[PDB]
Amino acid sequence: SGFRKMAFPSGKVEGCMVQVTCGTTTLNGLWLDDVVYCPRHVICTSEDMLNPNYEDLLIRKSNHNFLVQAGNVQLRVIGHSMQNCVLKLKVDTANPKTPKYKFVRIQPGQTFSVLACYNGSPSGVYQCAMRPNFTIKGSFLNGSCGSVGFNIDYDCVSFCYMHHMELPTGVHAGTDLEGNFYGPFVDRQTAQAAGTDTTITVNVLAWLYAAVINGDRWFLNRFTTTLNDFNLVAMKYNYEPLTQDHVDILGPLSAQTGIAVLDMCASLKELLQNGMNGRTILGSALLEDEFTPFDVVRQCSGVTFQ
Amino acid sequence: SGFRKMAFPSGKVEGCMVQVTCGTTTLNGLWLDDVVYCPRHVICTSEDMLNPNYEDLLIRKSNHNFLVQAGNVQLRVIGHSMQNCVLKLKVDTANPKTPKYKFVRIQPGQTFSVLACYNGSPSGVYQCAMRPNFTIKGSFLNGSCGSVGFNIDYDCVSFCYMHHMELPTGVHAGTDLEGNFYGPFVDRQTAQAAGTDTTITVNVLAWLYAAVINGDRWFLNRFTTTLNDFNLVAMKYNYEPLTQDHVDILGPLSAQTGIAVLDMCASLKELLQNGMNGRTILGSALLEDEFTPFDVVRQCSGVTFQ
Ligand SMILES: *[C@](O)(C(N)=O)[C@H](CC1CCC1)NC(=O)[C@@H]1[C@@H]2[C@H](CN1C(=O)[C@@H](NC(=O)NC(C)(C)C)C(C)(C)C)C2(C)C
Ligand SMILES: *[C@](O)(C(N)=O)[C@H](CC1CCC1)NC(=O)[C@@H]1[C@@H]2[C@H](CN1C(=O)[C@@H](NC(=O)NC(C)(C)C)C(C)(C)C)C2(C)C
Repeated sequence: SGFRKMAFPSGKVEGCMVQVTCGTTTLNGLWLDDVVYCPRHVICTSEDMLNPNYEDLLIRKSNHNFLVQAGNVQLRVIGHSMQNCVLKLKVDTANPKTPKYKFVRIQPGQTFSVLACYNGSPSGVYQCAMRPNFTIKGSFLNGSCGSVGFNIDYDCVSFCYMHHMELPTGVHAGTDLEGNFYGPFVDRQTAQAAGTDTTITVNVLAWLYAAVINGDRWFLNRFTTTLNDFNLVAMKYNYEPLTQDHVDILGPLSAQTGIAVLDMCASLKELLQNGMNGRTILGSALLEDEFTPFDVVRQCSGVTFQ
Repeated sequence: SGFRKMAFPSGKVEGCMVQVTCGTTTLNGLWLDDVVYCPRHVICTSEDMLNPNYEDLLIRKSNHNFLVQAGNVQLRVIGHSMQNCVLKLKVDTANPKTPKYKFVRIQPGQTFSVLACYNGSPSGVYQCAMRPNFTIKGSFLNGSCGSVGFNIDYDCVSFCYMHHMELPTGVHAGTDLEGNFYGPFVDRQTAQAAGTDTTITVNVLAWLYAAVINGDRWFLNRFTTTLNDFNLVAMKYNYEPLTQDHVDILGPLSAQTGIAVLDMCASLKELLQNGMNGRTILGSALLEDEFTPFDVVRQCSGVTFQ
């Protein structure tokens, strides 16, 4: 029993972090096989940031301008290239700690673990969600660039995020491991709009199910509702619309608790219209939306990983 | 920028988890050098739990009754002993992945990372605090026993907790790595009282400092207070008294923000007396007490570990 914001074990990713230096800038790289991946603005100076021409900036860098370093051992770059917003440094030594891995571009509302690193060295791990506006609410300081988000599927690490930049309200933007940004962001220091952040309704429902599984039942009411009627209310409190897929995804949690999804929607409806009047649910005084239905099943049934 | 409930990287602890089986029971062990550590009630059957006599139960176990297993490799027990509530299984193979480590008994209010495991395999990592009543609010299912809490100091893992048991309200009790319980709990299935849980005031203050460092300043008021006057109010909302030590510990956070501790106490005072009126602080609608001043410094300045 119990419910906690839980990250994946980070052992398999720790051995893949190196330190990348180009002239003055130092940040983190991801070393898999004989390739190191890092944000391409490592080739920028502070002034270049306002309006970088990456092609032109890259023209005047040779392999020997890139200092790659795994612990005290020192790797040498035999080739570099730009793939979108990431730089791929080809090195002379395949990582002997390369795990089984994939690169995946995740969808908004999915969650993942971030291993925050500085100078190629792990500092900490936490779980976060891709917000519907394609930002994340992370914890990143200067030097954290190149830190990666990941999931695990048994033995296979799925890399999905690389950290690049911060936006005014302490929210964070980055790319997938192919260098494509999530959202409309670009890697330069010029004013940029993030859209409105909405609440991931299906995640809220899964967390309400986790509450119930852990005996926190007071919000369970006696009403029901329809999917169209719920969405009419959710959309006014800035919530994602619920679809029949979402209902199907919640099936396992609905079947374990004996509470139908539409019944749960009616309880959520009331929580949005009346607030929570001072109680908490699973120790929280807000509705939590950074647990997917999979995260809840995994945590409330004990899925392990190699 | 940003503030997250952050766990230590778990790589160095993952390689120390094994699976321990005795007759019917299977749980987790901690394998360091040639010793495996596990909860001693692994030698119990479901019936023995109501009133185990561990000495007598242990009398009828020999080395070959204990199946220890690291992945697919299979270790053999050449000796067993009971140290308080833990069992120390002497094995024939020193763990080649033993990190530099210590055993520490932590004090209430300190935080640590838990690597929740099942069948000797890491499932996830999260951060928690030793509550003032010597429980933790974790996330543990059947099979999680033997999972360990730890901190890191650069290269040295400090093991501080081993999970044993759950109490009615989904709170958890366990031992240090020498087998002594935290709190007055004993390892048998008989009614047992946990005391009242109080709020760790110095942790709340450090989190308020983290708020301010991250620009969340609305609760900063124009009043001040005295340590005796604050404690008179804190003690009525079930808060730990603040001492001059606590003030000294907060010095680094006070110096970074320019807000004196007593001034911060006056803001906290008002938050306890008026509630937070609907806003949030660092995304939370409750006062958070599971960040030590050290956790805040570490996260808001970027301490890394080997
Ligand atoms: C990494 O590059 C690093 N070296 O660690 C760094 C990390 C961030 C998180 C704390 C600083 N990222 C940048 O410096 C990033 C690079 C320039 C400027 N960057 C920013 O994140 C800036 N944000 C910003 O300009 N935001 C908008 C575009 C105005 C919304 C900072 C002001 C935070 C430095 C580039 C290429 C975007
Ligand atoms: C571990 O032993 C395991 N094998 O994983 C197990 C983990 C807990 C967390 C989910 C079950 N612990 C126990 O089974 C533990 C062992 C018996 C009974 N235990 C309990 O935790 C019981 N709690 C309990 O009796 N609580 C009090 C004492 C009434 C407050 C359960 C009812 C949860 C099984 C012993 C030796 C205490």
